[PDB]
Amino acid sequence: VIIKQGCLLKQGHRRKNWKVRKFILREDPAYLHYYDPAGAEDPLGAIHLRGCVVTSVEENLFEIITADEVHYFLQAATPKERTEWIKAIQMASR
Ligand SMILES: O=P(O)(O)O[C@@H]1[C@@H](OP(=O)(O)O)[C@H](OP(=O)(O)O)[C@@H](O)[C@H](OP(=O)(O)O)[C@@H]1OP(=O)(O)O
Repeated sequence: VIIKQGCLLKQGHRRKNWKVRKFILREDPAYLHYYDPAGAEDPLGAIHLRGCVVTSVEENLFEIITADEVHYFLQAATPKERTEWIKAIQMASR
């Protein structure tokens, strides 16, 4: 069951550039998979949300810090979309 999907920009870890990715949030277990919007069917990666912390912080930025301390910086297109994503991620992290 897919709780939420949509696109966000995601910042790279070393080079700080922002790329559009499609995100799919699932809840049992809680994963945020992300995919190249124009490319491969296979996911590029997945974020394990159990125990993560998400915070509002370019604008409409927010950050996820996972249980193993990885930081992901994301940017929504509007403040409303940021608010919705943060709320959905928090709920799924429980
Ligand atoms: O090559 P992998 O998939 O191991 O890692 C890349 C990161 O590369 P490095 O670890 O820094 O070598 C990339 O970061 P930089 O390009 O270095 O800024 C990062 O942009 C990659 O993200 P996508 O999967 O394409 O969404 C991707 O990082 P993610 O693990 O997916 O967030």
